[PDB]
Amino acid sequence: MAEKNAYTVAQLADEYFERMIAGRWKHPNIVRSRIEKDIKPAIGSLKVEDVKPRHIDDVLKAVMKRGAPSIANDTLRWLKRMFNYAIKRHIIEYNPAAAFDPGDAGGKLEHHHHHH
Repeated sequence: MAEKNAYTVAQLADEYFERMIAGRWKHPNIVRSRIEKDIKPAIGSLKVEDVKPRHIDDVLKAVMKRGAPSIANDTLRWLKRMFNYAIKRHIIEYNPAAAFDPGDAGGKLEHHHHHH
């Protein structure tokens, strides 16, 4: 899909779910519902190159408004992993979430090499 990496975050959601949720998710109902609800805020029909840090500042405010502060941190938590995969794919050069405090909490380890 797309020419090579010029797809939207809405399409990236399919990729992200199939890649990052195939690694370590443990809670499918949580991660899946996140995707359609808040992970695609409004700029879903927009690309990853367009989501500058200030957009994250806006969506963090939006998610607290349209939802709760709890999920705001939840979404941001997944976004980090998303940007990480985006950068290793070289869709973007930076971590738009780095304009804020992304904390840590969530990584896990290896065993040899994830086969898929």
